[PDB]
Amino acid sequence: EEEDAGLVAEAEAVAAGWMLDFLCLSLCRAFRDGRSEDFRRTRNSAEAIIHGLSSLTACQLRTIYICQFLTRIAAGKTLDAQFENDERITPLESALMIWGSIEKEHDKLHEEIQNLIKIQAIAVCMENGNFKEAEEVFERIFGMPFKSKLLMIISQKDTFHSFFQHFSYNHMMEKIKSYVNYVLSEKSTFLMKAAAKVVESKR
Amino acid sequence: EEEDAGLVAEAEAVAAGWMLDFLCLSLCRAFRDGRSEDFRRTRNSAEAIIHGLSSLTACQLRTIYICQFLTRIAAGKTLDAQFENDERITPLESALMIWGSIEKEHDKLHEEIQNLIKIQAIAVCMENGNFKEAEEVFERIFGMPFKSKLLMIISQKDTFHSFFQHFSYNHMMEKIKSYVNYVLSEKSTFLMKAAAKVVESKR
Ligand SMILES: O=C1CC(I)=CC=N1
Ligand SMILES: O=C1CC(I)=CC=N1
Repeated sequence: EEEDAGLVAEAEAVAAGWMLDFLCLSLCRAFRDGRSEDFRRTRNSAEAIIHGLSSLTACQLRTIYICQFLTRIAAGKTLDAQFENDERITPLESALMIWGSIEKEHDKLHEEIQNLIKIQAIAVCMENGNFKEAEEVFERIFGMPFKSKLLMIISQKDTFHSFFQHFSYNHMMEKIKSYVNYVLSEKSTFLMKAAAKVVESKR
Repeated sequence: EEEDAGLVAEAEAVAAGWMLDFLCLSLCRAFRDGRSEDFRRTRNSAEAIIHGLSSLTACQLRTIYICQFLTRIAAGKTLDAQFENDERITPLESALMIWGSIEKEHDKLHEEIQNLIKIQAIAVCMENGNFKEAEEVFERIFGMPFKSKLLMIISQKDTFHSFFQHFSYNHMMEKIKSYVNYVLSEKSTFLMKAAAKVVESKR
């Protein structure tokens, strides 16, 4: 009699884990394709779904970290976004902490993305005339060896500087898109594959 | 090449329709069992999922109406909730408009629920000392024949009145729970049934 409710709660948990995996994947494809409004709406759906879940596997937790990293990278130019209890931590600094803490291989693409997020954390502060904030951000990032170049640019206050062109926001975005592309190849969820069978069935 | 994106968007739409049906059903069971926080969290999930959808069948739309009716009934004692553009419309009046407009059979249980929502729309106004609001609500509902009894109670200002005991809030709630019980028997969604196979598989 009482085990009937336990049965239902258990099925709701399996189904919610599947919805989480579907939404995490769909958030990755939206970011990769640059569908900004879709990324926003799928983030809202993943957030509500997470509040409905009580248990999580290490793979679901890792996925949640990757999606949090993507949400923060998307808000990297929005210096008004606060993702942590410490209000001084800019959105690109918050993406960088997740990136350097995810259980993933530290390959050359990983290092490249990290160094690009670092330069851009300082660059968006200089881009909005917040020269003192760029210095504060730089202190929390240095506490890579190219810090001598960054510190020299913060003091000079040169906004449209040549260094920020080579290591551009677009370059950081493109290197991150390559990573998202790679993980998706890896990922094939129960939900995506079943719905894709219904689509091929109607062809 | 371009049809590959169309394929993905189509599968995301099928998968989102399945998530909607799962969440609508789970909202119904939470209401029926009186799991209030679960109802709140599942409502938030269904809302976000709906904002991600662009097409809907008449069956999905009807389900959305039933769930909106349940959300408003849950807030029937919350006279501070505004569900429509007209701010004067109390939550129980908003549930009553959906109830009398859903494409469903108008059986004796339907009529009973409607008449119980009507009495309670006036009763929660008298319960909070808003005697003029009960009169205003009564004007928009009458503009059953028992209106002579209701109007006589509004004028007298008798809060803990005998009429409201027979046609109690608990009675309205219980008659609505019977209805929710009945529709669930009807109810088998793709998501609930697949997750329930995984649960039986682990037994
Ligand atoms: O809390 C979260 C979860 C996910 I998935 C994305 C963003 N924030
Ligand atoms: O807009 C909505 C949808 C649903 I399902 C429940 C409540 N509000």
